[PDB]
Amino acid sequence: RQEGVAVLLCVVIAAWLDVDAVTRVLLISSVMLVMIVELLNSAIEAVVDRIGSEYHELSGRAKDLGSAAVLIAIIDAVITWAILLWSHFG
Amino acid sequence: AWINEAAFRQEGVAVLLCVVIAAWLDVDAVTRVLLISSVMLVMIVELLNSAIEAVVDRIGSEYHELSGRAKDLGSAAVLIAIIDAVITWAILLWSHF
Amino acid sequence: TGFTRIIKAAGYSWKGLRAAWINEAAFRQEGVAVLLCVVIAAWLDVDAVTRVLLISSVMLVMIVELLNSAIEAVVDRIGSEYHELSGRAKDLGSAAVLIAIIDAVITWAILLWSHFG
Ligand SMILES: CCCCCCCC/C=C\CCCCCC(=O)OC[C@@H](O)CO
Ligand SMILES: CCCCCCCC/C=C\CCCCCC(=O)OC[C@@H](O)CO
Ligand SMILES: CCCCCCCC/C=C\CCCCCC(=O)OC[C@@H](O)CO
Ligand SMILES: CCCCCCCC/C=C\CCCCCC(=O)OC[C@H](O)CO
Ligand SMILES: CCCCCCCC/C=C\CCCCCC(=O)OC[C@H](O)CO
Ligand SMILES: CCCCCCCC/C=C\CCCCCC(=O)OC[C@H](O)CO
Ligand SMILES: CCCCCCCC/C=C\CCCCCC(=O)OC[C@H](O)CO
Ligand SMILES: CCCCCCCC/C=C\CCCCCC(=O)OC[C@H](O)CO
Ligand SMILES: CCCCCCCC/C=C\CCCCCC(=O)OC[C@H](O)CO
Repeated sequence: RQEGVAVLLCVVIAAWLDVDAVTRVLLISSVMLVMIVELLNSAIEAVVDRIGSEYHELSGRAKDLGSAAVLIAIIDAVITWAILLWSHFG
Repeated sequence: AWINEAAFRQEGVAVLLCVVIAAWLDVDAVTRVLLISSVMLVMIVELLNSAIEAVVDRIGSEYHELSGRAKDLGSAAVLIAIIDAVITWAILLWSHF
Repeated sequence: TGFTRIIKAAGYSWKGLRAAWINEAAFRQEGVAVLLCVVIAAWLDVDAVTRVLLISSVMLVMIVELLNSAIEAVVDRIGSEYHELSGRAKDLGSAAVLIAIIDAVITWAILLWSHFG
């Protein structure tokens, strides 16, 4: 899974950077949050597919809501990394 | 296709306004990240809760105890996320202002 | 109209917490651990950002625990028979819960170390 590669890289970079414990916790948690939301989104998708492969308005609605959740989580991670790194290198 | 709903617009706008306020506050970087992520988590959780509700409704209109339980548990998640946001903002802005 | 939704959702929420509490010792013990951590964090001599990280990390455990149990309830609602996708939904949801918990433990270990070590 190439999401776990993305994670280890983030952990390494956060480890590699010379920041204090708080910053490192925020950098890493924001990435872990994306992982948690992706997994929950995938669980919901699995349930939707369990019900039927045929299209339905509410199946689409479920999947789109789940995907927006993942998107908000990724945006939060980008913002977190941008803010902490700008401040670290200020 | 869901952004055109009174409930999501109201929740979305509150979160958006909080992110905007946080972007303008004179706080340090760690504080700013915490103010922003705590409200974004409210939105994430609310979206996952609506996702689950949609799957429940997909199954049908016949009531089942577990259908009610799924929706209740999703709402409780949102509630905890909201409390966490209030606690985060209160602790950080008491400290600062 | 925006006030009736709050009262309504609040009621669903309480029923969610109540059902989870009544139905499983493990949930009750988790809730005890969470409440303990929040109380402890609230009384520790640490800066405000550390205090928020200690509290929000255990709250996230509770948030993911509840979303996952919501997913379990839907799966069980559909049927009790074995189905690959049913198993997969629960596997993914449980993985998410475990990540939240491990992150909480590590967050607490790091911050309590840095503050004491
Ligand atoms: C600041 C902390 C906020 C909360 C943090 C998360 C805590 C979540 C855990 C538990 C909430 C209470 C659950 C209801 C209690 C309950 O059902 O009692 C049994 C009776 O119902 C029996 O009739
Ligand atoms: C329903 C479950 C509730 C769980 C939480 C119950 C609240 C009590 C929890 C823990 C108490 C143990 C530690 C006490 C030590 C103490 O007196 O320290 C005071 C000083 O540190 C103040 O500076
Ligand atoms: C919801 C009910 C609240 C009831 C609250 C009852 C009082 C609880 C107070 C403190 C909990 C113990 C942990 C903090 C103790 C402390 O300062 O430790 C500093 C270090 O030397 C050791 O970690
Ligand atoms: C949807 C639109 C998003 C567009 C994004 C891509 C474009 C950004 C390109 C270059 C950066 C220019 C230099 C700006 C540096 C910058 O942002 O600095 C922060 C402060 O310096 C912190 O204090
Ligand atoms: C001088 C300092 C001024 C400080 C101004 C503070 C304004 C924000 C207040 C509380 C915390 C954020 C709100 C947390 C709850 C939240 O975002 O709820 C969304 C919807 O209500 C439900 O989706
Ligand atoms: C949720 C809706 C709330 C609606 C009412 C909101 C009222 C305005 C409050 C705060 C704005 C920020 C004010 C402080 C700006 C601030 O800290 O500025 C310092 C430096 O000048 C920055 O460089
Ligand atoms: C979606 C792409 C996001 C791309 C990034 C947008 C982030 C915007 C947030 C806040 C503005 C604050 C800008 C300053 C950030 C920063 O690190 O400031 C040092 C301390 O915040 C105060 O000393
Ligand atoms: C539906 C929402 C329910 C949620 C209810 C929340 C009530 C307020 C909680 C905590 C703030 C008290 C903060 C006062 C003491 C204080 O200054 O704490 C900050 C410090 O800066 C930390 O170090
Ligand atoms: C249902 C919601 C229940 C909410 C439960 C959790 C509430 C945590 C609040 C405060 C902890 C901090 C206590 C005060 C810390 C403190 O002294 O901060 C100021 C100093 O002056 C800074 O130097």
